[PDB]
Amino acid sequence: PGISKSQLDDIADTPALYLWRKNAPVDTTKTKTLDLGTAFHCRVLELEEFSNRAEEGRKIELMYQSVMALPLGQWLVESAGHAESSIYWEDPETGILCRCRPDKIIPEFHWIMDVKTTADIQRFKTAYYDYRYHVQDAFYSDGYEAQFGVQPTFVFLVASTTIECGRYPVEIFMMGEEAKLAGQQEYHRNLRTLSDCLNTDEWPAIKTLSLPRWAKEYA
Amino acid sequence: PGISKSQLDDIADTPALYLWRKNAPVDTTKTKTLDLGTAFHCRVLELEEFSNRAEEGRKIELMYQSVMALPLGQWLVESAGHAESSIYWEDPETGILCRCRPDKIIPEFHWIMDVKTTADIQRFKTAYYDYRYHVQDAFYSDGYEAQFGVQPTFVFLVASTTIECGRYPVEIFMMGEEAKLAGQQEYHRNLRTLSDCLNTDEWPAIKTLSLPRWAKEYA
Amino acid sequence: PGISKSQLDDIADTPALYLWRKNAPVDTTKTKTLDLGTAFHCRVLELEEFSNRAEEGRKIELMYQSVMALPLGQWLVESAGHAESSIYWEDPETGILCRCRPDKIIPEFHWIMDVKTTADIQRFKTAYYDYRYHVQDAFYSDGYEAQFGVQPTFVFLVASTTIECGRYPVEIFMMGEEAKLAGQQEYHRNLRTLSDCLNTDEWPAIKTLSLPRWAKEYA
Amino acid sequence: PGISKSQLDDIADTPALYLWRKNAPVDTTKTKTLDLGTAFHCRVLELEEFSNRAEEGRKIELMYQSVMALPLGQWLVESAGHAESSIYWEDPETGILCRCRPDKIIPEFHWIMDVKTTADIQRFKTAYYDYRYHVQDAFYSDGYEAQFGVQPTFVFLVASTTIECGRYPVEIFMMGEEAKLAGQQEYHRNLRTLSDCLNTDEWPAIKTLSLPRWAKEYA
Repeated sequence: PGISKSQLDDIADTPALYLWRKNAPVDTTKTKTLDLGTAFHCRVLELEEFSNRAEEGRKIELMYQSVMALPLGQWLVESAGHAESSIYWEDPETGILCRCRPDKIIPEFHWIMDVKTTADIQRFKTAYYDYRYHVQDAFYSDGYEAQFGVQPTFVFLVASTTIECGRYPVEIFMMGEEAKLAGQQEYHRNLRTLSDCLNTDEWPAIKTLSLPRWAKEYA
Repeated sequence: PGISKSQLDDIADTPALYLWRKNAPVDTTKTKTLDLGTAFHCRVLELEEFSNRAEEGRKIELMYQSVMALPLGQWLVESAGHAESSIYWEDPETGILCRCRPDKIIPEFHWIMDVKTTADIQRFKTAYYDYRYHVQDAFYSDGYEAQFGVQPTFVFLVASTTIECGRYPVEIFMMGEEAKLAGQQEYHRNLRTLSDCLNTDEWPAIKTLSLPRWAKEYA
Repeated sequence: PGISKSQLDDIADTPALYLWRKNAPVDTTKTKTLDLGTAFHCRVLELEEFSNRAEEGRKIELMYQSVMALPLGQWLVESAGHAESSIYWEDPETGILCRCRPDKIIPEFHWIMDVKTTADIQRFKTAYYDYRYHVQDAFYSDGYEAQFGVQPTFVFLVASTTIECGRYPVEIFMMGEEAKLAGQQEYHRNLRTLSDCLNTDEWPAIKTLSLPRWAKEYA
Repeated sequence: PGISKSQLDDIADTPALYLWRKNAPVDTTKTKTLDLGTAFHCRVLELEEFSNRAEEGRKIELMYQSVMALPLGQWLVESAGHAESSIYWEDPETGILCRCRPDKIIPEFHWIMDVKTTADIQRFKTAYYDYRYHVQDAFYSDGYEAQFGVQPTFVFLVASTTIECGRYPVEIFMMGEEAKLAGQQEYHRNLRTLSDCLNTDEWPAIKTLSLPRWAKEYA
């Protein structure tokens, strides 16, 4: 297949951990049903397919009814567009094949939405960064434009699985220019580093450590 | 009805979340009795009505007996005044109708008290800010004066639902000039932003994000 | 009785909370046996009386055997001295009567020890400050000298009720000159404020609040 | 025996706690089986001896299979070398006898690996410092060179006992020049302080405290 964002996340850590992923055995024993977001993700998107695949099945129906509340979100879930459609493109600079498959893509006005669920909508507002959700904006937006004509509107639709004051809050987030850019420079920086490993068949694994700030080694 | 503080809190977040509130269905299933503060709130204020509406009913009686201890608080609960009385007024600048209903209002000396309960009286001293309790001072004080003659004394009566060293501590807090002001500028700023949405029927929902401080994107 | 350190801790917070203490009813229902330190405190000090007043009674014996390990501590528990002996004195400046009763006082070399127990010996090293244990040094040391001739050696004997790597660590701490002083200025500052309330029969209860650092009200 | 790193860690805290260790009775009652790392540590190293000494015995097999994934790690576990081999040497400066026994030592290319397990591979990246794992690099590397010819490559092999996204991540860490050095200066500084106690038979136990940063005693 191609290089997804989930991949550039591995090279980001350490080039080696990239091919590690594609080997380390998993413990096939999904015991928690915690992927309620995976469920929500399907409810919101594939509405029929949803009925397929506890006393929690009520939350999912309540949450979904919550995003239908705020207009901008209701518009997103509705409108006219495609869902899991994949997108492929060669990165101009590295010539590498990239792949990203936007949760929902509204053709008419070039809008890309991405469903995500959390426990703290407030925490999100700063957490996203460590999930590299800005690199996920830059990366889909770049692959999108570079295949459909122009940079789309990337909008994160976040929903909470932790009722607050009687309801389940929802929030539509968009990446700020300063960050959208940082993300674009990150994946390219990632792509280049991935390109070396290929041609020069070497994938460093050693993560070098450096004294922390509180290090008494300098007050 | 009018625009409460609880409303300007929504526009504060995002103009959209304001009309969201007035639509998102709640999960009518109050299972926790955790609103002991809601109870306390009634014990302290509506003394008779309280007997109406577990092995916890003892705490509520103990707490209430704790605020009767420190003089200033005992004075507050006693004295002569009205309780849930609503207050209405048009904001001079926006002409919008505002509403706020002070927990207890002592006419004689223009004192407004507001019962609140927490787990850390120490945490409160800095937490209040994220609950926008300063905007709740400015907003009641402004609506009060602007309807009774002069700015009252706003005093938060906080009580803990987490015994410490044998008792349940209570604390009367008042907003400091620097903060009381910040709160007054916030709600006005909120009101104005609310006034746009009305006349210009548009309510932005997209919350734009910005790189966090620790962002390696600049060391 | 007199004014203990535990009292100046109340006036420190708010003059009112001082006379609050002496009124707020307690919930006489000691259900936890958690005061294992209260126990330890007796084991280490009143060795016989200890046998008086679960599967935990083994820890207390193990801990006590741990402080007997490091020499300085074993010396402390042994040596020749008095225990709960109270000490009384008028504060030269305020003329107020002060009282403090050192856990163990070794006459021969003027050593005052104070048994204390915690969960993190590492946390202590910075936590003490919020317990005002430095004001407890200054206050006992001052009352001591001012009654026995000279400033003693104040040493905190801390023990953990949370085994680590197979044992229960113990640590003898002493207050650093910079802090010992800060503590001495605090209690005096406390004493003076206590002296006003007496002569001017007024005890403010209102704790004025001030915007926190992260207050967006200034970036 | 000699002075291990685990010892210089005690003198580091307080010279006394060093001889404390060698006296404080332990509570021989290993009830938790939590030393799964101790197990892992044996699985990875002593492969046969492992079969000797629950529904968790599957994780250990899964983890071990995870480090075999990333090449650099698989190389480490394989290759040709000795395991628990001890190493002894006199510290040139203090003349003291030092001892350190590297988990795995690959002779051919002078590589020293050290198996360690954690809950947060991300936390490690900054936590190590408080475990003094940099002093454990400097100390083994110094004893190694100073006995085999040259400074080896010290590599920490960390593994998580907390599945993430379906697998158990592994990470090979190496100490950065800045830190490797800080560690070397620490143990020497430790050794010297240990040398005093010996010749001058005195072992201070009192840990002097100093006001914390947030100390209102200076804003």
